Amino acid sequence: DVNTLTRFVMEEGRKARGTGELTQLLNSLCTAVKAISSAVRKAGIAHLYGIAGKLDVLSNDLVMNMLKSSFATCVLVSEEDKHAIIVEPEKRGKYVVCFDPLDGSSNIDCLVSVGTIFGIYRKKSTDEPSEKDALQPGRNLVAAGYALYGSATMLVLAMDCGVNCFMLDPAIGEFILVDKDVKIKKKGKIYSLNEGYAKDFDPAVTEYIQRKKFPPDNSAPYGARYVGSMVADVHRTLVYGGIFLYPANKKSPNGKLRLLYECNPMAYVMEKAGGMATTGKEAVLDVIPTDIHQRAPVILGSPDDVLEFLKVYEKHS
Amino acid sequence: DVNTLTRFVMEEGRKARGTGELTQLLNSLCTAVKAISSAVRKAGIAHLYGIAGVKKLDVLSNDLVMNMLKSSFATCVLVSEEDKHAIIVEPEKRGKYVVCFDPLDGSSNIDCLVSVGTIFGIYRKKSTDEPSEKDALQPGRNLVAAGYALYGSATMLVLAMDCGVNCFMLDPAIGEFILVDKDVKIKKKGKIYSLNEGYAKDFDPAVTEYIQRKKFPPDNSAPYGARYVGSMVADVHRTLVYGGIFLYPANKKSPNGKLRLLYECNPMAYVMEKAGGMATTGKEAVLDVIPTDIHQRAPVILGSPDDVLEFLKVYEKHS
Amino acid sequence: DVNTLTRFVMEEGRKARGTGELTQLLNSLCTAVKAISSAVRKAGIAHLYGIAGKLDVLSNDLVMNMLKSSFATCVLVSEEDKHAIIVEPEKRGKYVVCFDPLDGSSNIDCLVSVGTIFGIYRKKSTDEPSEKDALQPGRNLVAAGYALYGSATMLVLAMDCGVNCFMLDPAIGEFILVDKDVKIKKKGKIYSLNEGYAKDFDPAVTEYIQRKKFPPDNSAPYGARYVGSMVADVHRTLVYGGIFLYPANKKSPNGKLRLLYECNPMAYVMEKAGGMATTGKEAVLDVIPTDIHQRAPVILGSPDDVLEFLKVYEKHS
Amino acid sequence: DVNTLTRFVMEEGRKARGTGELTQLLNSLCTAVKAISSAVRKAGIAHLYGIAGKKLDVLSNDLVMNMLKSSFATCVLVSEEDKHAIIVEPEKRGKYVVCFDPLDGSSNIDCLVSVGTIFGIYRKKSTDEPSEKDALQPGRNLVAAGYALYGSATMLVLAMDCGVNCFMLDPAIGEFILVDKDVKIKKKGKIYSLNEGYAKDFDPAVTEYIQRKKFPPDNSAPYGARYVGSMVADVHRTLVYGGIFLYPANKKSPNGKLRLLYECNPMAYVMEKAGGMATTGKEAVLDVIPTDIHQRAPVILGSPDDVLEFLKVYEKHS
Ligand SMILES: CNC(=O)Nc1cc(OC)cc(NC(=O)NS(=O)(=O)c2cc(C)c(CCOC)s2)n1
Ligand SMILES: CNC(=O)Nc1cc(OC)cc(NC(=O)NS(=O)(=O)c2cc(C)c(CCOC)s2)n1
Ligand SMILES: CNC(=O)Nc1cc(OC)cc(NC(=O)NS(=O)(=O)c2cc(C)c(CCOC)s2)n1
Ligand SMILES: CNC(=O)Nc1cc(OC)cc(NC(=O)NS(=O)(=O)c2cc(C)c(CCOC)s2)n1
Repeated sequence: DVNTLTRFVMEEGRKARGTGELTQLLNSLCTAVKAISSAVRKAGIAHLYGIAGKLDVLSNDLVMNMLKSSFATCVLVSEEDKHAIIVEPEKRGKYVVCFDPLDGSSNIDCLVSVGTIFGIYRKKSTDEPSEKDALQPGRNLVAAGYALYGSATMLVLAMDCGVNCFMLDPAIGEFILVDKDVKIKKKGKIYSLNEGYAKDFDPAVTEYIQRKKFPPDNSAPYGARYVGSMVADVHRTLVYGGIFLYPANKKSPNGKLRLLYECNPMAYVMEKAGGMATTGKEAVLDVIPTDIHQRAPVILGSPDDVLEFLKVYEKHS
Repeated sequence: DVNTLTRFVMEEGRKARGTGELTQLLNSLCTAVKAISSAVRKAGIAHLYGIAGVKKLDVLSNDLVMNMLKSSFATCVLVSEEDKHAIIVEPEKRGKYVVCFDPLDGSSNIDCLVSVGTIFGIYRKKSTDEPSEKDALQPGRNLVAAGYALYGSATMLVLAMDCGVNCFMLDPAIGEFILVDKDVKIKKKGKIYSLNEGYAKDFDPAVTEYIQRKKFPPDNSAPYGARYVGSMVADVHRTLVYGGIFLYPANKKSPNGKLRLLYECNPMAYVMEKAGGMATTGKEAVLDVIPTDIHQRAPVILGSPDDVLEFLKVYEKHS
Repeated sequence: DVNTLTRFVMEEGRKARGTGELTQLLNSLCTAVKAISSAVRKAGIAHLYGIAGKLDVLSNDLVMNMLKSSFATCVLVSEEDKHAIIVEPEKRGKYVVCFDPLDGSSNIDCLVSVGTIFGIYRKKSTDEPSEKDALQPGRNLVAAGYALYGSATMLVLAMDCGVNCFMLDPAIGEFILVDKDVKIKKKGKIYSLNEGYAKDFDPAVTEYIQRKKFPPDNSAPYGARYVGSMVADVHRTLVYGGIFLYPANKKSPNGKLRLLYECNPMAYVMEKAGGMATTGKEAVLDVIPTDIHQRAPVILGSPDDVLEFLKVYEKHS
Repeated sequence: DVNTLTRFVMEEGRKARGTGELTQLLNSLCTAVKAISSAVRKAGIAHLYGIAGKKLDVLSNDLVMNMLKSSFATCVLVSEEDKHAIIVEPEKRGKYVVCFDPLDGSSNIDCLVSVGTIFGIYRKKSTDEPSEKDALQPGRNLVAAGYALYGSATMLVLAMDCGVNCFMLDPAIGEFILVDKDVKIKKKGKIYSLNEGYAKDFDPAVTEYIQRKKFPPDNSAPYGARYVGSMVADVHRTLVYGGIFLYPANKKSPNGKLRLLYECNPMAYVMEKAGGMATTGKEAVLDVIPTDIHQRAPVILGSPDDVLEFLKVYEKHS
């Protein structure tokens, strides 16, 4: 039978015997995501061009607003927002959400694939909600995923039950389940990183990419792909296998990607899909953050590829 | 004044004082591109998944372009990536134009939701002979129109003609391509290079040297960023929008590159050249290559004039 | 805050402390309505006309499948099916649904407004599901309403909490709650029936309609409207007050419209809006169905108007 | 083979060897109409209900006005929404005068009644400076007219010298697809359409005519009655199924209710091209010579046999 995100989430919820907040949260995110998709695909653009005589900002407003009205959240961290937003007590629910409302957007003018990234934490404590409630390691995630506004719009949702992929059908505004309990290839054949930073790379990354173009075991060299938009690169990685890297560079000594709402959700998705995600020194999900916008290196993808990077990392110490 | 594709085209058609054929042609193509975009974004996918109790997107895309063009009464010969031979339009539906197209470029990887696209180049039939495959064998120098539709975060049709390059955004609420970027030009020099670095061991020594100049500047300048969607239309469009260079060169294993001359390299070269950019195979202008096979491959380095220049300088250092 | 159908039903469910099966049912039918809306508006028609080289039935198929796959129904009665449809054991739920998938499609060739009507019963016996589970008075309805495919598409949902109207936003595929706990006017100024067949009218119908045209006192004669499509006629009556008649006469002593999936849902909606709905002889909701496709007369709308009708009806009885 | 309004229009223009001014206008109307549809079906209504934290007739008028101005094909625009004729600025002047109802039936849209956009297009006839007088042409002078019905689906019906063609809007691709070619109305229908709530006000001709529908003197089947109360809807049904549509004069509306310029003339034009009729009772709607842009006319229109029957009755009563 056809399954939808709405149906899927209510069924899982009923099995966990949960009260419904997470469902209401995920339903509201789904609303926000459909509306961001609408805007990204430029529906209504003629009206801007005068037929009857910002997108990152709107994206933030959509998610911020649908999350508040959900009655499920209490602390909301966005890449757009300097500090955590503390939800008003009347609208307060139990979950903390870290999101990137429109990832890839700084290059939206070339119509590059963009996406929304979210990671959901339950707030355990009896304290009044504070920004510090967002400072959890990714291991604590209850749900995470992303919507990709590529050629088509897909929501990938990860929870304990694994990874599940939902295609937006724009004809009916329905997220349709199209890839159940997804698992990433053990080993892939594409590597993904901005090689313009070659000059800046640590020797571990240098040697690893060197292996990719010039295989030690006489296998075929890996192909290379770097959209430059993380959701697009992480999705392809999930879909076709392989490895994605944003290692530290000169201008980014702790990486450029932000831990809470870029790294953690993609590391969670990956792990739930039987892939891996490391900073090199430890797993992304094990990093305990001290700043809500802290940056992290990230090497993620197919388990064999990632263990081969760390193999090399571990050689250089 | 809001401007759309149909309006722009019609006014150009009138400026030129044409009979209307190229306009019907582009009109048909515009409709095919709308239906492609619809299909690509997965409208109706719910039905494939059993909501009420099938052709692959590249096949559909080809069928939409083929049919619309035949029915525009503006074409006589059609070359499509999908068809080994050129399609000779039936006499009753015959017009003066030859269209070569790639109906859904980058679709081989569509499973990951990569940007994909439709590329076209339009020629006048120049023989008096009955129409044949040979009419499609013109250098891109002879192009009347060309461009692409990109189905990315949004859908955009980029159309290059004598008057220059113009970008139309698809508003899916109404199904109009609205004019959003007029008489586009490329930066003289960019800061991004774009090619599959994974096949580096197969690199031509000129290509190795240039990519080394980009990553490891010899003059204190800042290294270029790398970007490679692996989907031509996405990378070329980024090239057009942000500047820089796109490479699919010939190596040793592929003396003629990989990308197809007629319906891939030519239209993009034409778009680039119309926007004050450059496109070379290494040996000459893409648009100068006189083709001998409709499905023949070509190397292509394209983008900013300064960046391409530099590639050519390095290429000539290796001869 | 912005309210949607899914959110509204989930919060009603949680307030009722239900197990969520009605919510599942409703969300499933919602999905079917969005998809019927898409087909009614002719999305995809270009393909049928060969760009690249049934409606009532498609609507029926959409409703049935979404309902069966909800895990919420056991018996389904459609205008389109000769017999009740018994849901397969593995997907059986507690509810029985009566519906008219595409009401008034008889004339869809003129692009007249169309509609889907539904009424939802809880199954009352533990007996093996049969046609008998559907033979309940409309009084026993848990929920009922309609989807109007008009200038816009709206879902009107009646339950014990009252009547709430939701606007389908096609940009995102969300029913937006635009009218809350709606109530009908006390007295209307519109009468709605098929006057072409005046010669077959009951003496009482004749007199009543004469009174609307030629009022005894110094009042304005009512307007007339008759769409010929029940959902459209009943919605207008809802919004503008007044009276809609599809009455019994000598040749049709039980009327023409069907009790289970036309009259009962509409009478339930009317009653929850403070309206009225009689067969002339009794309230439509009080009629005990003996056959699933049985006919009933219906006079419904603003309470004064309906009571005025009964006065004339009683005059002639 | 698939034909679309844009394709159909161009081919008709090249066939008549026109310069393309009527095509630019008709393309501009087509766009505005898809824009009207999208608003009418309530795309984006969630933003007005505060998802991220104009009146439809007003916006509908603005989309026609701006699209027609920007066509460069028009000089005088008459709209239901505007008391005075709009005179197109000189730099954008073309040769056509367009009278339109940007959102007919809108005043009841609150109940999601079928609404529509109605239009008639005249060539500016006088050589005078563009003014309101340019809109005061008899319906017979129409060059093209029709409507866009926003019902269960959106349809544009376009009537010209080559006849009447109907195009379904496909919302997936924003394209008007030709679905009914060279449309003709049935010789005689079995439906009559009018607001009988004015029965007390009817002149005896209208009273008798309707009586004959209900209690047929040859004892044939009574006509059915339909009345949406939205002109486009009621007239589209009359074209599709045949029969008759009446909105006669009444005490509230002594010169009729429906507007001559942008309700009666466009629909009368469509009817005649489809081989039906349209009369005010005394004369053909298209023969009425207007004196005022918002002037009203009684109207009886539809299948020829049925209008011919109304007129024999009208003549029986003088
Ligand atoms: C007692 N409940 C009952 O009888 N019926 C009923 C109906 C219903 O919808 C109608 C929803 C729910 N509960 C619900 O949603 N709980 S939840 O905490 O939000 C949740 C969602 C997911 C998806 C989880 C999976 C957790 O994986 C990490 S946990 N219950
Ligand atoms: C005699 N024609 C006349 O009086 N009016 C009129 C109306 C009309 O639309 C109503 C269209 C046209 N002509 C037309 O379309 N010509 S065309 O060859 O197809 C063309 C398209 C483009 C875009 C060109 C520019 C090429 O730039 C290098 S040339 N003419
Ligand atoms: C115990 N439940 C719990 O802990 N969480 C939770 C979450 C939830 O959504 C997440 C939904 C629900 N329950 C629910 O839907 N029940 S229901 O029978 O389907 C229903 C729908 C309507 C609309 C009714 C009103 C009927 O009027 C009498 S009753 N429960
Ligand atoms: C000389 N023209 C030529 O060689 N090519 C060419 C191309 C073209 O578009 C590509 C349009 C046109 N002409 C055109 O549009 N004329 S028009 O006055 O606007 C018109 C529209 C309709 C529909 C009419 C029929 C009127 O019947 C009542 S007349 N011509």
